[PDB]
Amino acid sequence: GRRRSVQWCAVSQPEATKCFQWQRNMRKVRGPPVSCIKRDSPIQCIQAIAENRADAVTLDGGFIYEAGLAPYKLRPVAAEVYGTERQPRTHYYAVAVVKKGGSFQLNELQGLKSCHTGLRRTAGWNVPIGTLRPFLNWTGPPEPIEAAVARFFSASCVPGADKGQFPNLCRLCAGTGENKCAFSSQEPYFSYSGAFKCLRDGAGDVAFIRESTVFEDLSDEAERDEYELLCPDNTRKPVDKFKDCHLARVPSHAVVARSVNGKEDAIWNLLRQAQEKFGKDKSPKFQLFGSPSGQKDLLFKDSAIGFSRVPPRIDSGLYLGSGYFTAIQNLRKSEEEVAARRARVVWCAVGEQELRKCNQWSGLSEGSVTCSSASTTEDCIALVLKGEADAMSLDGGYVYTAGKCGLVPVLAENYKSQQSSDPDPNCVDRPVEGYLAVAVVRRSDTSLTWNSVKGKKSCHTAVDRTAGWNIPMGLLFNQTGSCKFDEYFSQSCAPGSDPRSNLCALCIGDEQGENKCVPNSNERYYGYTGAFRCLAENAGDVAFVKDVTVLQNTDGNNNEAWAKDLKLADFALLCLDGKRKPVTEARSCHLAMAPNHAVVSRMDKVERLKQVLLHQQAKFGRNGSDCPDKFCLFQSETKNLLFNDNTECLARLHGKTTYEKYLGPQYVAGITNLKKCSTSPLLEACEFLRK
Ligand SMILES: [Cl-]
Ligand SMILES: [Cl-]
Repeated sequence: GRRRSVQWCAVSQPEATKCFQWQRNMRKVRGPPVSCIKRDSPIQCIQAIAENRADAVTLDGGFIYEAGLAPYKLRPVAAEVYGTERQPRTHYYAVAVVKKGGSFQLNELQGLKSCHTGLRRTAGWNVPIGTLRPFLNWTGPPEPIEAAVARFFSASCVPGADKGQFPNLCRLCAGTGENKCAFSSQEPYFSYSGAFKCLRDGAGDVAFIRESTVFEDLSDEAERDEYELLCPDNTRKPVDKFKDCHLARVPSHAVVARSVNGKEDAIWNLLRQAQEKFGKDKSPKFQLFGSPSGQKDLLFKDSAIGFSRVPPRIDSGLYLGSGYFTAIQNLRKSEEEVAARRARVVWCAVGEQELRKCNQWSGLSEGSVTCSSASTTEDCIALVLKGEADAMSLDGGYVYTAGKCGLVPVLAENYKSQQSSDPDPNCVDRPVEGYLAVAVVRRSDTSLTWNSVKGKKSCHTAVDRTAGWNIPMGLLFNQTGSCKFDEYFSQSCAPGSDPRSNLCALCIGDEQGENKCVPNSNERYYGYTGAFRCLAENAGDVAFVKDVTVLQNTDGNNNEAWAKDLKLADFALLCLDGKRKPVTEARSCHLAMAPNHAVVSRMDKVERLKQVLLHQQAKFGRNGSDCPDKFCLFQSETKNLLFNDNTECLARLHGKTTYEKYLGPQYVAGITNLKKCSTSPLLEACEFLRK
């Protein structure tokens, strides 16, 4: 192959015909060319694109899933946009609606009565029943789900269900005579309005519908407070909290392409152009969105009004979201895979050394903890979003991002009250107090102060971390108002930065010079320890770390040759008033306070993760029965792997159960403004998915 044209795949003769029109008109107006191939089915178009016989095709959620699998590995590159300009819909939410009053939760549905939009529909069946799979007592695909579902609810309306085999599923349906349980408007409990009316009517205890149906069928904003949602965390909430309380986010159909040499640029150019010429109400000569009489949704849905470009970080799993993703997954898995995956905790390790420690923990954990790994923190967060991993300990900076992505904090790393402090048997309930971010210098140059730090050489733990980045660059940002972070300092090591930039100039990679500036421990200047090393080995002039870092690495507290001979007295802190103080005085000479690192997860895993963690820490923590004679969760000899080495225990949050509450408005205000200057791939991905 290797042409200039985008080759589109059609799944029908009618579609093929519209494609040829398209091609005709693009050549007419001198826009990017589009060519056409035809197949008999969506999966045939997915094969063709994988095999380079085509480039693009529009798919729904179910086919986006299949397309992401091997041996296809396609990804969404552009989404359909619905609604109107200034009211565009890029998705909706599968929510569970019950009446105001009850106290039963998502986990206590067994025996109740249910209203569904219809058999094998997304919101009404695929998502709810995939979510409830673990409770469902279902052998596996060998036997039909309907049988188990019928054995779970006492009665349901599920339009289209086989009233012969599964009469229970049809009991509450309102159709007359043989139209009872019909997959059609002749059954009043059909589709979104139907199943909701089925709830309103007292027929059912729960309706599995989409968020918009409530405000659309409900005329007054007082009718709606008689209804709430069931959340995956097993709470209830009002109907307008769907953004935070939903079974699934159902995304718009998307154009998919291959992840390797997808021609994504050509495809987007095409769609952008086509949309501007033949988009909605742009030309009587040809209509991108619109089908001839008798036809519907050829190539694109007739209700589309344009396209949104999918951020590059986003693959099929991320596009669909953990709720949707895992529900589809659950419907294909055995009861064994599903019970096992449910009970196990998948930690995400960042880099090879963390994975090694994790795998050690795993081995001792009595099956309750397993490992996955990625090469960056953001890559781990995406694994958790996809349900391929469950948990990890994050810097406050990453807690923010994880939070925008819909993750929640679970427990916090508790540090000792002061550097000088006795053991506290009630650590687990001792409220976190944060730690001090400091700027550390060598003592030699007495002329260096906070006021002369700009234009010098800097050592940072990593981009987007709190003490290493957000705090110092935030401070600098106030004073100068510039978003030119790569110009604050002449040269830096700031892992996670562009390897070309000045920001990576001082980083040294691993022993072979590989992995320069990668934000994991392969980079020897990474993290608290690495940033301090960058200063001690004289690469940088200032290190942005925490106050305990210098302690942990001087006066023989670190074994490594570079650190063994370092004395406390050879380092100073830069105070914001231009003074210099000894490191023992950080309390009165720090940049700012920083929030404790926290363990984050998905809502669905929170309770299980708590239980496993408190157990594991009872065994391997500082008061550990198996620590140190077997294994210590909170030790890595000045390496801070998985957790910070100065963690006393993992402690409860005392209601501070969202990232906003845990970090505080102040902190969140500050990062928010920071992010104006620039953002990360995952941050952009997650704002897209919540747009
Ligand atoms: Cl639906
Ligand atoms: Cl940091």
